[PDB]
Amino acid sequence: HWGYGKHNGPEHWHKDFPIAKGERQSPVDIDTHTAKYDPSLKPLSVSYDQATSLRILNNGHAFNVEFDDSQDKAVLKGGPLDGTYRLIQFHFHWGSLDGQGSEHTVDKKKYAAELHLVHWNTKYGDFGKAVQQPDGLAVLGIFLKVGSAKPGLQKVVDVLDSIKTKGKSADFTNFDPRGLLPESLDYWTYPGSLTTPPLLECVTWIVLKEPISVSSEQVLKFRKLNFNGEGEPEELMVDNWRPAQPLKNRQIKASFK
Ligand SMILES: O=C(O)c1cccnc1
Ligand SMILES: [Zn+2]
Repeated sequence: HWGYGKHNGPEHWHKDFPIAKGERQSPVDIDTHTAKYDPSLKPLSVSYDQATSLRILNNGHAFNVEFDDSQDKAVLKGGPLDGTYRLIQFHFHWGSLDGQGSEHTVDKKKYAAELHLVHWNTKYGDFGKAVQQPDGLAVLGIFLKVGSAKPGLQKVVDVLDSIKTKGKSADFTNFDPRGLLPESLDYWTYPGSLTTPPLLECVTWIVLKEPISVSSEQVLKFRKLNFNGEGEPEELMVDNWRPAQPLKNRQIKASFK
């Protein structure tokens, strides 16, 4: 099945998921000079104060920190969105080296990693229904560069040794996702897709302009994870990013000049 290797990587995904070659695939290169400022875009509203994290899981492709999404506890609103989008999980994509790892690029620049906070439109009732809708999801993407440590990330880093291999999960309560956010909520936005199979075209992407800095030690611990299950041959979980896809008939809008 699909993955990030030579024989099952992103260039192969279209054979099982034909939408891989669709009209609104993600990620994309964000050309900052051709994005258009849209003064009518509203400020993002990130309401994470009541977030209830549950657990952290290694799913063989990344690790997800999952949240209780059965009430409006951690929601994204405003910006380009109509309605209320609930946080269900966040995860990262990262590289084998600091010069790569992000999915979106900025003027072709790759960051060391990229955080995805995945939210779904409450009007569709559950995540499964939402991914079937063109406005079903809102993913907040945040770039990571290597520099100073991010204190709010360290609790994630420290639990990774308990979910080294595919299928392992651990309790991960009381984690505050606000500790992963940059100062500025200035953003780019465009319509796109999940960046892993099933690659469904259901996402309003909101990519923050300002990266967060993480330490080399922090991203090194991401790179010690494994794609494989326990007792299978060890393959480090690195370079779990899909490269930029054609923009096609889309315009990236910016909340800022
Ligand atoms: O690509 C993603 O972020 C994704 C794919 C499937 C399910 N949830 C998220
Ligand atoms: Zn992702």
